[PDB]
Amino acid sequence: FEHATTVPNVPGIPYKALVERAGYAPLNLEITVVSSELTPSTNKEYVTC
Amino acid sequence: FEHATTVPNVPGIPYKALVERAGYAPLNLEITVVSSELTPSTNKEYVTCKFHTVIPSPQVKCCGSLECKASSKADYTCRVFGGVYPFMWGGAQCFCDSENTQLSEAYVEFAPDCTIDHAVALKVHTAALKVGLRIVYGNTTAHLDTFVNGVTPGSSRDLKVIAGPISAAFSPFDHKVVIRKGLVYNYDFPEYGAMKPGAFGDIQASSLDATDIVARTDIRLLKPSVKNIHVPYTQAVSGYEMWKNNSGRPLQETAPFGCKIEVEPLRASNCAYGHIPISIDIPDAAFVRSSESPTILEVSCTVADCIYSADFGGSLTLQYKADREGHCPVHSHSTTAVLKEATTHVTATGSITLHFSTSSPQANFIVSLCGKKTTCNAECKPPADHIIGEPHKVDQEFQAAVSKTSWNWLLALFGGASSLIVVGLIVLVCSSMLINTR
Amino acid sequence: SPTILEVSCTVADCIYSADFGGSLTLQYKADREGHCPVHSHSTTAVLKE
Ligand SMILES: *[C@@H]1O[C@H](CO)[C@@H](O)[C@H](O)[C@H]1NC(C)=O
Repeated sequence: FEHATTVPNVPGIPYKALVERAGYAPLNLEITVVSSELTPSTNKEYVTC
Repeated sequence: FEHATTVPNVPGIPYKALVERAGYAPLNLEITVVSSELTPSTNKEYVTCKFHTVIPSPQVKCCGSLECKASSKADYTCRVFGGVYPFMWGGAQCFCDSENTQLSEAYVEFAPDCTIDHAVALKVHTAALKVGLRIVYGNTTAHLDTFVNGVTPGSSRDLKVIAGPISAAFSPFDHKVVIRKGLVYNYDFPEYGAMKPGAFGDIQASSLDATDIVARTDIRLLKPSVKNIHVPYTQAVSGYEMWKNNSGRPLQETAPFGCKIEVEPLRASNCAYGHIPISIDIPDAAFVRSSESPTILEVSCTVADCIYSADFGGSLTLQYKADREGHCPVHSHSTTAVLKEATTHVTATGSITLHFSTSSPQANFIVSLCGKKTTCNAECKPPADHIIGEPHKVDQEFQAAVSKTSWNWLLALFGGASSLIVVGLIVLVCSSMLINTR
Repeated sequence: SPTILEVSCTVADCIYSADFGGSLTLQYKADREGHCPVHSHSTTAVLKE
């Protein structure tokens, strides 16, 4: 079942929802962002000291 | 007690009814069509296969005449040639220089492999339906094999079941049928003797071992123009092979109503079409008096998560406070929703769950529990899955198939139009009375 | 899935904060014993369980 929702980007804070397919029982679904990783592409120019 | 009802002809899909007999308690009764056989009466017209077209050894008579008589062989073609001079391995075969005579003969016969690779032509008359019925009443099962003509009783002797005529006679077979190796085709074959070369039915016989074989394969015996002894013959192709190359698809793949065709008596099996009126003379011993059935003092139906679907998508709970522990028949009194369970157990108090399948968007049917009737009310959601592997247990109505919200909207708009009409006519009535008074 | 014949929520000592502050009790009657998804259908209040 394709279910689309929106979660916050806060680490922790479980986001809870029900997926409710018609013929079947409501099903719990929570998504938690355990960690996040902004990794930019870095190009090395030089080293100084 | 006699009970007359109408069941669908679909295989499976139990039809459930509640026989109510005065003071003899409600009796559950479900009928399942476990099998169906549409068996027409078939008359064998002929058999056919490839022909062998055997050419006998030529006869030569030199300085003489060699006219030939008629023969009873299948498509016997004989022709006399008067200018021959045959040559075997060893030179000339007779003395006479130019007045020789060769007899060319050519007749067809059944191929050696026609014991399997052959086709049978049948004329098919009207077909009679025979259904296997699993009928359970009370706590007793019964398996019957009933003709659906309308007068023949069932196979079982303890209960009498009479299945009335089908609403619409189907008969998937046309008047002419060809069976080839278990495959059934609706082909318009020629009659016995009204045959044409090249088409299906070049060679015909009553049986494969029959000596009365008739054929009209177009054999032309040409004149021998070579040194060696030869019978130059030309012929049309086998109509069996031509028909086999373009036979199309058999009726095992093109039959309507999901029929499933066999060949040994040539019956169509499990054809879901029409309705069977059925009357059952239930024995009096099956019924029990209403004193021995538990009485439901009060019942309440609460139904949640209803889905109108082919499967049993709805579930309703009956809360009850009866007076004695015992078994009740549970029934749904609508033609749109059907209960899965037909008999439940009843404690002094409690609740029982029941699965039902419906086609209406609204679950506004009446459920009976030892004859005590309650009304359920909910809104049944459309199913999410689109395709299911089992057929629908119920048919689709018009009043049921329109939801209560949509019924409210259409009735509100129609009543608004009618109300403006009524107000207009009332204002004309009042104005006309005022102006004729004045 | 079990079906709920009757449900009613009474909530005591609610307090709007980051912590799960507030206790709502569902009094329920259901025919079959089992396990059940529970959910809050508001984007403002989220359940712990
Ligand atoms: C059929 O037999 C069962 C056996 O469990 C019994 O409970 C039930 O009452 C019987 N039905 C009738 C109609 O007597």
